[PDB]
Amino acid sequence: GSFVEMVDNLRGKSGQGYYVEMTVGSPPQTLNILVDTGSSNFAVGAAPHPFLHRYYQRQLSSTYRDLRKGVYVPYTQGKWEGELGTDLVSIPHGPNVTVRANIAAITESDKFFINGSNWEGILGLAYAEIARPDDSLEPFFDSLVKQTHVPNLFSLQLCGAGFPLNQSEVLASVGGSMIIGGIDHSLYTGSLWYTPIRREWYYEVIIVRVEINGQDLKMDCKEYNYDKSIVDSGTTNLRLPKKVFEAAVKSIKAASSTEKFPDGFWLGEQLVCWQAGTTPWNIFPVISLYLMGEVTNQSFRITILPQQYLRPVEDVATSQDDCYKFAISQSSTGTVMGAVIMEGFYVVFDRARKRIGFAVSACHVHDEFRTAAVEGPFVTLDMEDCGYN
Ligand SMILES: CC(C)C[C@H](NC(=O)[C@@H]1CC(=O)NCCCCCCOC(=O)N[C@@H](C(C)C)C(=O)N1)[C@@H](O)C[C@@H](C)C(=O)N[C@H](C(=O)NCc1ccccc1)C(C)C
Repeated sequence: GSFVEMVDNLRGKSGQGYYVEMTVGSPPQTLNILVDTGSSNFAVGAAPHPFLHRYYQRQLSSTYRDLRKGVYVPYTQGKWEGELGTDLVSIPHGPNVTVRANIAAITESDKFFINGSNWEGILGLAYAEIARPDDSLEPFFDSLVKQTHVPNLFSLQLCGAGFPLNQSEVLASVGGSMIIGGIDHSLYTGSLWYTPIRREWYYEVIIVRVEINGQDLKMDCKEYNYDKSIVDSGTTNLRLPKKVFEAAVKSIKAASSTEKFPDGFWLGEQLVCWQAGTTPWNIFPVISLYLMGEVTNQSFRITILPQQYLRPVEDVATSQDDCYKFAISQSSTGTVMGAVIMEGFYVVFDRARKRIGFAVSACHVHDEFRTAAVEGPFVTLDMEDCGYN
């Protein structure tokens, strides 16, 4: 019904990511672990580093176990190298349990640890399939479901402040909430629609239709799923395949033509500024992603406002304007429904019934004229075709 215990246990923003607190080893070594549903490794910093305020100190853990096996790991933008082992892990603000899970002690890394982010590790919530080195390194959530009773399911509620926050605010703020082994009704409104999980590797879903201000982008759906479509809390923007992305931008551009912006902006690089609280939320279009449903020939949709795709950043010269960056970029690796999009809903990663939940988050940013949404059902056909093989 509601797990008040775990509510608000997240912290951060779509920028650097939303992390949760965990203790590694004996005695407990508190560490803020970045919540990433797009990976499967549990890797914490295990050495001193420019951007780490504290790290994993095996020499001091009485239960640390060496596996004399290393691990290299590349990321769409980054990569770390570490030494595989095991230790006792616990989630302070989570189910009351202690589980032994594989911990990849990051000993060397390039462009991975974000400066200021405030998290020293990453929790790969995905499936073995994508784990490194091989699919035999039992992801953490599995160890958890195997060693305890905790239902095999977790939900996510990421909250974007809607405005830029300073490192002080981040710390003393409620990024979001990750409910371990349950669904807390207080985090969402409306019904909760479900889309099937294609293959249990990444958290893969299938998109069947895409609209901009209601105008069907009208593309062969496969293109939307080109390569694959995933729900990855570790990615910030809404990554879209070139052919699509390009169509999307042509639309978003056209719908906001009353105002023109530099190419830089549309290419997610530079920001756009507006006088304090005068941002034209209304001249920008809403994006509606149609996801496959569980009932044959039936689909539902999620709709986001520009308060989701226009990412808040600090003023060019930290003043009084309100600025953002277009947060939709092309992807050579398919579609990535990242942090932003997620910020618009309460997602139930129900691994058990192999399906992902989507509800309107009780904490998504909006105005009094438009609200995000999860509406359904819709009679569409041959959606299995939208799939990519
Ligand atoms: C802390 C951070 C480094 C975590 C990773 N995030 C990333 O790599 C994200 C992906 C993305 O599209 N974000 C959209 C916002 C763009 C903003 C503009 C700036 O973006 C950037 O240039 N870089 C970063 C930011 C955070 C600094 C970033 O955003 N990269 C994580 O999500 C990793 C995922 C995406 C990943 O790549 N997982 C592996 C994978 O899928 N690998 C496939 C592969 C195999 C062989 C070669 C290449 C890839 C898996 C095995 C663990």
